[PDB]
Amino acid sequence: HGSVVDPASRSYSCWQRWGGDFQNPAMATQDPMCWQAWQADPNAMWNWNGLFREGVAGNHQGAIPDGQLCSGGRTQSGRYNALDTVGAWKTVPVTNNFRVKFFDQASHGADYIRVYVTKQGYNALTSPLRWSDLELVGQIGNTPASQWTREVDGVSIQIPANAPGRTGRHVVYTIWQASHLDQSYYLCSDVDFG
Ligand SMILES: [Cu+2]
Repeated sequence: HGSVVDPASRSYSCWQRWGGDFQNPAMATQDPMCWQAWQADPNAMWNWNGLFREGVAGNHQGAIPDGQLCSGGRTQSGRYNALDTVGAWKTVPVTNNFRVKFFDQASHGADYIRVYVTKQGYNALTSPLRWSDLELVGQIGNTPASQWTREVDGVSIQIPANAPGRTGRHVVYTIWQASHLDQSYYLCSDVDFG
């Protein structure tokens, strides 16, 4: 149980920034994407740590149709479906060589963590996220929990990523295959390469 916390994933970002004031009506204009998410199902944010499928057997693209990447293929009876909405999700700034910080509360380890970034030309404001929009730009292999960095209430690890040629708004897609079970997590993070 965990997520990409920097650059924060869509659910982690909406939880971190609005969890303390999640019924603030100002959200409808200040952050329309978090507003539609909180209105559709607040548990997508309260359960930010649980965006997983089970039994995928490594066939991530088979299990996750285009336009459903950010909800993990509408996993868990649609809890995270509002993360698939197209629009002006809040970004954080990154550089072309950047680091993805993954936080795991449960110390499951990883069989692998893969980091993809959208290709220049993809428009996150207008277009559903497709597998063909993504390029693999960072990856770690089998990494038992004993090798992750100690945190309060879990462990973390940084995955280097290099996305040459990107400028402006993009999406990072991180796939964590946990080691305790065939359980896989699917994290979209909105970023701006400057
Ligand atoms: Cu877990």
